[PDB]
Amino acid sequence: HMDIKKVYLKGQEEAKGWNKPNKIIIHHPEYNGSIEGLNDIMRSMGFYMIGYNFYVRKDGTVYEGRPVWATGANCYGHNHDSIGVCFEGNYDKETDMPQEQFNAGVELIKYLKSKYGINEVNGHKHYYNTACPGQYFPLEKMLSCLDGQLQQE
Ligand SMILES: N[C@@H](CCC(=O)O)C(=O)O
Ligand code: NA
Ligand SMILES: [Zn+2]
Repeated sequence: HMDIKKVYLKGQEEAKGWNKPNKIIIHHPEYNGSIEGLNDIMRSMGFYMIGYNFYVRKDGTVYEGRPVWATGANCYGHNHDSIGVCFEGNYDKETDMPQEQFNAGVELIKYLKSKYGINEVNGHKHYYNTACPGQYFPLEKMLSCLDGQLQQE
């Protein structure tokens, strides 16, 4: 399977709780930089570690964040039923997702759909009063790549 990079995240020793995911929730953080930076930023605002389970970089590199076995902090009301996938950038201002990042996102979500037997994938905005993952995020195109069987519909 694809390379999922494993790095030490301050706070990951405090992972606890439970999660039975039946959905994948797509996010942006309005942030460019390393997963370590994002982890440290979220630890400054009441998270023990990064709220997201995976981070997909502009160059298509994928990092493991919060363990999926642990209680999540990616979406209010969905901490025990979801996988949070974050895409590097600010897609409320950035008009163009690099194709390397888009393809890595589809690869990761297909792999997770396979491992967890998950149907439902959508933007944060589907589940909560937010613009996340941003007005310019190619969300319908990405969901199109994930539902190939729809071409025979
Ligand atoms: N510190 C908790 C979140 C608590 C909260 O958001 O109120 C966590 O990182 O899982
Ligand atoms: Na880690
Ligand atoms: Zn979000």
